[PDB]
Amino acid sequence: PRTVSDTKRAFYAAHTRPIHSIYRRFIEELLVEIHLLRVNVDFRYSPLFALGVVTAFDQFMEGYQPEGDRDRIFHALCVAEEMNPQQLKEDAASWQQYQGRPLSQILDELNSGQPSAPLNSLNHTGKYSRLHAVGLYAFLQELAGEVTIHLNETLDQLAPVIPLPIEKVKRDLELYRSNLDKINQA
Ligand SMILES: [Hg+2]
Repeated sequence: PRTVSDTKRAFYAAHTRPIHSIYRRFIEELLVEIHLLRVNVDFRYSPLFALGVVTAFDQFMEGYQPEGDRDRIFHALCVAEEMNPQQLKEDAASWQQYQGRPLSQILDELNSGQPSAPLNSLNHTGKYSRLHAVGLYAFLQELAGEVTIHLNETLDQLAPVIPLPIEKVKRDLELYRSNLDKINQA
């Protein structure tokens, strides 16, 4: 039964190389965030969570040098959170099968009640995190037809179909996109 302090300690003990100030707050924030999730007893890991973490990390770590340490940092962060970085990476990778598929097909699979894995992750209940929203956003970007042009319209199509809390998703992705647009234009 670990603590935020214990987690920060495990991360810094595993990765004793310098981390630049530009990147260090994002990493600390993500350490705390995942910690708080993973000790909620209703949180249940799934590939949607994996895709979210990989996506958010990859986005804020763009440009990081020395680039070789990006993987050491990912490893240290996973082990600090009592996760297996190989499992998170496999799970993220498992979504690649849907590249180029149309939204109609995905909705058909979800409405059948027997969606393939990891798409079935969208049904599974448990404590919701903004990282689930990030994961969902990464998955939708893979589909044919630029479905995130009108992201909220796409999310309204999913609302009757999946128990993921779509109003929370819509707001989390508005904040995610706002934050990234600011960071990118500074
Ligand atoms: Hg990780």
